[PDB]
Amino acid sequence: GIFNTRLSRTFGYTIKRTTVKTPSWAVDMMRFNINDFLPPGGGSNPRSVPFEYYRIRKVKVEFWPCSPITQGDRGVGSSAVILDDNFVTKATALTYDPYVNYSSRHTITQPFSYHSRYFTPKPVLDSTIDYFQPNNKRNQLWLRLQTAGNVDHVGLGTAFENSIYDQEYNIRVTMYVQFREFNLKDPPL
Amino acid sequence: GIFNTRLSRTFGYTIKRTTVKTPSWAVDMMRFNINDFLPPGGGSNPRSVPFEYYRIRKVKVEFWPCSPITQGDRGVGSSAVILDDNFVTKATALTYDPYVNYSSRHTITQPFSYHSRYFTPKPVLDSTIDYFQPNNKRNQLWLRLQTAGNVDHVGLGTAFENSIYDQEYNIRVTMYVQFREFNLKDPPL
Amino acid sequence: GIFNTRLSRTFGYTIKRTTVKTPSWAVDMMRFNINDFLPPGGGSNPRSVPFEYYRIRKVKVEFWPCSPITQGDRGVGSSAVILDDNFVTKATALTYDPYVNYSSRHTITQPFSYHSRYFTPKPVLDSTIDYFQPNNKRNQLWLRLQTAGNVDHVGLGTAFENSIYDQEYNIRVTMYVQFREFNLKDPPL
Amino acid sequence: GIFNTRLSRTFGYTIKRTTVKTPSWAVDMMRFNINDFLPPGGGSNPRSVPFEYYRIRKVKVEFWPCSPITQGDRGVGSSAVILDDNFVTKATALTYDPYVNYSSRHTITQPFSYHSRYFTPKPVLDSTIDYFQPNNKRNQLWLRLQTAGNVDHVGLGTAFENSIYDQEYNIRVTMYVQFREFNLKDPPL
Amino acid sequence: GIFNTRLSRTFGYTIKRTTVKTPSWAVDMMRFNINDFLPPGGGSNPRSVPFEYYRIRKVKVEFWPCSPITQGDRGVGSSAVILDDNFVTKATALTYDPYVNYSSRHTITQPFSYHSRYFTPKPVLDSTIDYFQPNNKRNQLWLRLQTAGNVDHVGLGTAFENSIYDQEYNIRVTMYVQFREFNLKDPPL
Amino acid sequence: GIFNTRLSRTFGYTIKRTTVKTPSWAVDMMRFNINDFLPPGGGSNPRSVPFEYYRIRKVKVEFWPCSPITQGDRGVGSSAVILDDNFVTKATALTYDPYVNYSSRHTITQPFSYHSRYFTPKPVLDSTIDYFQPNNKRNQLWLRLQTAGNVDHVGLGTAFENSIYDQEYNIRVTMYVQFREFNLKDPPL
Repeated sequence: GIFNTRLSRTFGYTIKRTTVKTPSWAVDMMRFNINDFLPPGGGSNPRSVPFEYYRIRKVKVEFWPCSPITQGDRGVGSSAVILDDNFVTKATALTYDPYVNYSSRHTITQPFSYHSRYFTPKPVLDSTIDYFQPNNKRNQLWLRLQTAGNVDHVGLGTAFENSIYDQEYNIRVTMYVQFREFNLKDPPL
Repeated sequence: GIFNTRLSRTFGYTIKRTTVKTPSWAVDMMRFNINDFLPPGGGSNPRSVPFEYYRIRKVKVEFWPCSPITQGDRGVGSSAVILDDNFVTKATALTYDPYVNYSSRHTITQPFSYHSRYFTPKPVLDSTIDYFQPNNKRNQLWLRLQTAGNVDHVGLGTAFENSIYDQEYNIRVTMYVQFREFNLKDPPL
Repeated sequence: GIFNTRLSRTFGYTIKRTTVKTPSWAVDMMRFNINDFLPPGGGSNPRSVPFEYYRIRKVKVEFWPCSPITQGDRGVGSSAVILDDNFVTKATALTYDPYVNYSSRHTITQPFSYHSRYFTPKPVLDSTIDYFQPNNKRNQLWLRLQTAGNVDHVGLGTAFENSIYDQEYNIRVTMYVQFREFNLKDPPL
Repeated sequence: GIFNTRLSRTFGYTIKRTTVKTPSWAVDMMRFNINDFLPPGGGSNPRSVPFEYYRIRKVKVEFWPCSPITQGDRGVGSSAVILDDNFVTKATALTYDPYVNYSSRHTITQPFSYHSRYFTPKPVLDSTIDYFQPNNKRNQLWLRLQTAGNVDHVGLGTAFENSIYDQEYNIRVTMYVQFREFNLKDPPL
Repeated sequence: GIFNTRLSRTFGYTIKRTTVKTPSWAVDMMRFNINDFLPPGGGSNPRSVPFEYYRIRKVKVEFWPCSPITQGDRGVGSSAVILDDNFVTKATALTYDPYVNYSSRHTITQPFSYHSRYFTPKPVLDSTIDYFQPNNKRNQLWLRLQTAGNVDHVGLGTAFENSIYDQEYNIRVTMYVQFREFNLKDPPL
Repeated sequence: GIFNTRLSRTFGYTIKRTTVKTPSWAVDMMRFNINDFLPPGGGSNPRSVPFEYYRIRKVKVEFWPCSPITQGDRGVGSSAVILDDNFVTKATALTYDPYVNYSSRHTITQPFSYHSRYFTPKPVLDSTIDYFQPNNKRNQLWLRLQTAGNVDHVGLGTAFENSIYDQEYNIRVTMYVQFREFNLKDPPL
C-alpha cells in the first residue's frame, strides 16, 4: 500500500559576525530525522500517518535568506553531500573552505541569495562501518516507522564565509517519503 | 493529494428465535459513518488519517454466518439498497418480506450462508428532502472529514426470516474511501 | 428500476377586468408539486405509483383559452422561466411587463390564443441560498417520493395584459417524471 | 405504455410424515393468481400498480428447503407443468409418482435441496374446454387487471416422496408481468 | 443569456511586528463574497449588473507588497486553498507554519515579493456538513444573485512569518464570474 | 467588452374615428431613444446596465392589435423607414397615403392584423444636414451612453387609414443593442 507524499519543516540558522579580517569560513552539519517531520499520533495508532514502513526518496534543503539585498561584505561558500555521518568538524572561523573541492560542491552566494540542494539521503545503519547503498529506486531499503526512535538520515554539510554583519537564514527542509502497509487500527468507542 | 484506501469494521447481529409458526420476517436497517472506521488522532492532527476531505466510493457489507451447516429451519430473506434514510420500519415478526420486490433485492439464504453486497452509498445531506446524486466518479461530492461530527451514509436494509433457533452473524463492513489534501501538522518538540 | 411516465393536472386562471385606461399587466407565479399530480395510495403502499425515488425531467404548461375569437381589447404578455422561488411580486395592474426583457421570455398573445412552455424545472432545496443544477440528464438529483411532504418545484412566471373583459384560461400542467426502485409491498389477505 | 416488472410472494408447504414403509408420493397442485401478488390500491385507483391490462410472461417457483443437510430418509420426486387446470388428484400416500413420465418433469431431490422451475403459465379462460395458446411473446393475450376477480393462472404440479420426518419448504413464487395503458387518476384534494 | 466578466476589489493587510526571537507565523483567513464586488443597483433593478443567476468560475488573489526591496528580516510563508470554511485558527505568533504540508501550498517569499493564487472557489451551502463540488465547468451550480444576502465563497488561508518590521500588503481580489438570465426592468418615466 | 442584449418597451397608439366619408389617412412618426428602454441606475453607476458605449443594431416595431376580428370598415396603410428626422407632417385626415410609393413601404392591413418592421435605425448627429451611415456592422459608430441626454434614433413613419370605429394598438418596440467597456464602480460600504 504505497503512498508517496511530502513533509516539510522550517527552522533557523545564523552565522554570527566576526572581527577577523581574513576570509574565514563557518562549518556546520545537517542531519535529517523523520521525528521532526512526523509527529506522534494518538491512541492505538502511534504515529499520525498510519503506515508501517518508510523510505526517504529525496530531500530538498532550501536556504531562504533573511538579509536585505543591500547588505555588503558578501562572500562565497560551499554545500556538499555527506552520506556517512563523518562531517568536517564544526568550526567558527576556519582558514579555508573544506567543502570546496568536493565533487558534490555547489557554490553558496552570500548573504541575500537562495540556495537549494536536492539529493537522496542515506540512513545511518552502522556508524562504525558507515556503509550505504547507491541510488536505486527499486532496491532501496524499507525502514520501520518507529514510535519515538527513528534513525537519523544524513547528507548535507555547509561552509559559510563569515562577515562583519550577522547572516541569518530560514532553512526549509522538505522530505519526499514513500510509505507502505497502511495499518490503521479502529477500536470501538 | 489523492489517497485511495480501505477501512474495515466488524460487529454482530442476531435474529432471535420466535415461537410463531407462520413465516415472518425480521426487518432492520444499516447506516455507515466514518467515525466508526476512522478513530480520532492525537495532537494538532484531529484524525488518525491526515487528510481534509473524503468521499466514500464503495461499501462491502459481508454477513459472515455464525451458525453450523447442520442447522435446520432454514429460510430465505432479502437485502436491498436504500439511499435515502427512509427504511421500512424495524419489525420483529412481519408477515411478509418488504424488500422482496425491490429492484436492488438480493436473496439471503439463511442461516449458514454468506451474503455480500457491494454498492456505492450516498450521504444524508438533507433528511427532509432526501436528495442524492447518481453514480459518477468524476462528479461525486467531497465532504469534509470532521473531528467528531461526520455525516451518516446510508444504503442497506435487510429482512431475515425468523426461526426456532437463534441466527447470529458477524457483519464486516469495508468502506473504500478517497481522501484529498494531505494536511499533516508538525509542531516542534 | 426506471419508469418514465407522464402525469397531468388541470385548473383555472382568470385575469379580472379593470376600468384602468393605461396598459397595465397582471403578474402571477406558478409552482409545481408532485402531490397535486400523484394521489396518496392505500395500505402498505403510501403512494399510488409504487416507487421510492423520482426526478422531474420536464414540464409542459399549456394555457388553453376560454375566450371566443371575437373578443376584443386584445393584448400582449410574457411568460418567463424562474428556477429559484423569487418571483416578481404578484400585482393586479402593474405599469409595465417585468418579464419582457428576460432571456426566457415568450410572448403571450391574448385572449384567445394558445401558449405552451416546455422546460426543465428545479427543486427548492434551500430557499435561503436558492441554488440549482444546470440541465444534465445523467447528473440530475433523485429526490424521495415522500408520503405527504414533497418539495415544490419551480419555473414559471407570467404577466398578462389586463382588459375590459375577463380573460379566463384552463391551465393543463403535464410533468414528465422518472421513477426508480419499484417498492411494492404485498402483505397477505 | 408498457412496464415490465417483477412481483413476488412467499408461503409454506409441508409434507407430513408417514409410518408407511413403502415408497409413496404426496401429490399437490399449484395455481397462480395476481391478487396474491398485487394488493388493492386506494381511492380512484382500484389497484396499487396503476395500469389497465396485464399478461404474465413467466413464473419462477422456488422450493427453498427448511430441513437440515443431515436429514435422512431422502427421496426423489417430480415437478411437471400443467397448463390446463386438470391436475392429478391430491393424494397423501400414492403408490407411484404420476408426474415422472411427463415431458416437463424435473427431478426433485429431497429434503434439503433447492428446486426451481421457470416457465410460462396460461390463464383459465374456459375450464370446460381448457384451451390455451402456445408460447408467443407477440401474440400473447392481454387480460384486464380486475379489481377483485382476476383469473387464475396455472402451470405446476408436484409429487414429493414421503418420509419418516416432516419435510417443510418455503415456496417463493415470482411472476414476471407486463402491464399496459397507465391509467392513473388524479382528483383534487 | 451568458455574460462572463471580471470584478475586482482592493484592500489592505498588515502583519504587525513582534519582539519574539523565534520563527513564528501569523495565520489568517480569506473569504470571498459578491456583495463586496457588486454594489446595489437602483430602482426596480436591485443590483448594478442586471442578471438573475451567477456562479464564480475563478478568483485571483494578488498580494501586492508595500515594503521596500531593502527591508531585512525576510521570511518564508505559505498560502493554501481551503474550500470548506474550516480554517486553521487565527494566530498572531504560532510556532510553526500549518499550511506548509498542504497539497495546495505555495511558498510566500516575504516581505517585498509578489504572490498570486488562481483557483476555483466553492460556496458555503451547508457549514455543518461542508460539502462541495469538484471542478466541472459544465456541472457547476448556479446561485441566485440576491439583493443583500449572498453566500460566502471560500478558498484561501495564509501563514506569514513575523518580523521586527511591519509587513504591509495591498490585496487585490479579482473574481471571474458568469451570469445568466438578463432581467432588466424598464418602467416608464 | 462586448455584450449584445435586447431591450423592450410597450405603449399605446390610437387612430380616432372620423365621420369623413372619403378614404383619408392618419400620419404619425416614431422615434427611438435609449432612455425609454434603459432606466437610470443608482449610486456611482449612473445607468442600470454598467457600460460606457453603445450602438443600436436593430429595432423591431410590433403593432399588436387591440381590435376584434369582427370589426368592419377595414382599411390599408403603409409603414416606411425614415432615417433622417424629416417625416411627413402629422395629419389627422390626409387625402392620400404619403408613404405608399416609398421603397421601404410595407402594407398595413387594418384593424385586426399584426404588423412588424425590422430594420437598422440611425442616430440624429446633425439635424441640419441629416447625414447617416450605410449599414455596416464593422464600421457602425459607437455612441456614449449618457446619463440623461442620449440622442434620438429615428427610422419609422406610418400612415393608417381612418375608420368609423376607433383603431387601437399596443406597440412593442424591441431594440437590439451592443455595449462596450464594462465600467462598474465598486466603492466600499
